[PDB]
Amino acid sequence: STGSATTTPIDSLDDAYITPVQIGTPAQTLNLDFDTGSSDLWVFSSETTASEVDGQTIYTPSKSTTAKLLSGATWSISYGDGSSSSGDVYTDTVSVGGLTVTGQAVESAKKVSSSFTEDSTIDGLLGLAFSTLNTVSPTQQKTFFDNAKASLDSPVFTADLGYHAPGTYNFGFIDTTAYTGSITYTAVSTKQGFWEWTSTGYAVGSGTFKSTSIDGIADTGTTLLYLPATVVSAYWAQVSGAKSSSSVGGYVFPCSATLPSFTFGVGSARIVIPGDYIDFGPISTGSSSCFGGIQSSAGIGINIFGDVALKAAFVVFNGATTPTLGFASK
Ligand SMILES: CN(C)c1cccc2cccc(N(C)C)c12
Ligand SMILES: [Cl-]
Ligand SMILES: [Cl-]
Repeated sequence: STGSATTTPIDSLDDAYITPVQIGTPAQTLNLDFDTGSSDLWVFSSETTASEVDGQTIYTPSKSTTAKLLSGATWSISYGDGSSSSGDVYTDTVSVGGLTVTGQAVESAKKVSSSFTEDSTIDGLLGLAFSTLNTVSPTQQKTFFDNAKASLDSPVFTADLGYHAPGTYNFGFIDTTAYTGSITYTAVSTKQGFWEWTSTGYAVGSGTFKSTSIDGIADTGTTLLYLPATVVSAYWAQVSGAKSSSSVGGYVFPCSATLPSFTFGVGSARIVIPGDYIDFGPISTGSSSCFGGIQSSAGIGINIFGDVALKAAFVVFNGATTPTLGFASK
């Protein structure tokens, strides 16, 4: 089998991407944030504290003839950005772009943190990291990809995120028309539950490529590109007027600037992020200071190849017996 669904930026800045997902019988369509950096499929629901729902579409398990409460099961998650959610668990039928898993764990939120409430466009998350990170207790549950993998034509999914435009998540096949050149595959460590790989280096604009190993995760659920302080300093040093701002929380630059591209290495291959992809607009409404899309990971403990990086590439999440990651230009 295969599945294919269109993913769309939630706003003008590509802060996140949402993909329609069908849950239950009859189908309830919710727009979920596909997150290769986590492993829980959780949704706003008829059980979510009413004060914490503000425009999201909710899953109502009582209206699904295939929903079954998973007895005694609870979940609770906290994300790197400080947001949080928790609740109980059902199993139900879940379909993405024509691909169906029966008995998928659907984590129904009883509580969400303020940032989730404040984002009316995201009805929940669909985690696509490794199931070892799933938070359901006392019996850990599998991700949608893990449950679907054996049925797929090929045990892979692909992320093809658009810049200010729609894109595609495919399951079970590689669309050879969706990229230029070849796909370069690179090793993955699953030891921390992430799609963790080692970039071979970077360049800033037309500058000399620096060969250096950068360990990081491919995370579609993180907006920005978080890299070591030395690398980020070298990038922003090329932007007239750019500075690290303690009050704003990262590197900012004059909105009148044209940004240089950023290249990262994948083996011997190179992925070029256009400079415009690094502009995240005014720091506050009407400001002429703009927020940078490349920021330091120093306060994280891991580098994060988030949407800024991933949207510049066609990305293969290869769930073969030994997982690997593939990147192609596009
Ligand atoms: C541009 N923008 C909205 C931002 C401005 C100031 C600080 C930010 C910190 C993290 C993430 C942001 N996003 C891009 C959503 C920030
Ligand atoms: Cl199917
Ligand atoms: Cl190299």
